Amino acid sequence: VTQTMKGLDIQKVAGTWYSLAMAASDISLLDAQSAPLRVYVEELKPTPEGNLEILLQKWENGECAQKKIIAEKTKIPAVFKIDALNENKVLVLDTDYKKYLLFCMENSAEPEQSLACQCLVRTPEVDNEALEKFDKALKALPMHIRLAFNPTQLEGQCHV
Ligand SMILES: [Cl-]
Ligand SMILES: [N+]
Ligand SMILES: [N+]
Ligand SMILES: [N+]
Ligand SMILES: [N+]
Ligand SMILES: [N+]
Ligand SMILES: [N+]
Ligand SMILES: [N+]
Ligand SMILES: [N+]
Ligand code: NA
Repeated sequence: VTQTMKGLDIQKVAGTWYSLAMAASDISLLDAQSAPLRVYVEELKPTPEGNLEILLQKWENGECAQKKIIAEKTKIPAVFKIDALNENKVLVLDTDYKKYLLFCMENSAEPEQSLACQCLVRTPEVDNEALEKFDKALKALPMHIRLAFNPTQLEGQCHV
């Protein structure tokens, strides 16, 4: 049920990103700042072997904490394997490289109980084109929670 970006060129995604919007299949995955998938991307770091480090922040004990997820390449440039956040896959749905990137995380063993997707932007501003693409990509996905952040939140501590 999940699109992939064909021919993703990972080298072109390196840098800071901001989580502009996120949505999940289960409310509890994103409900409250403590939710397990309430993670805010800070940076994408493609590696020399073509794997991807995903640097995130999350609230922990009243502080914005860092978490690094190692995502390992597969035969499809846009799909990476992980072992974090109870997930086992990262899918890059679409990117223009220069402005936005859409991705989802899930666990193959139960996507309906694990799907979370994000709209990332390079600059901490609302990009309505990117949000339109995100919402279109998600149109037929079974999301039950959706959040979209404003520039103050993007400049805040862990999106507050
Ligand atoms: Cl957690
Ligand atoms: N490239
Ligand atoms: N759910
Ligand atoms: N919250
Ligand atoms: N990959
Ligand atoms: N996992
Ligand atoms: N697109
Ligand atoms: N591009
Ligand atoms: N926009
Ligand atoms: Na980087």
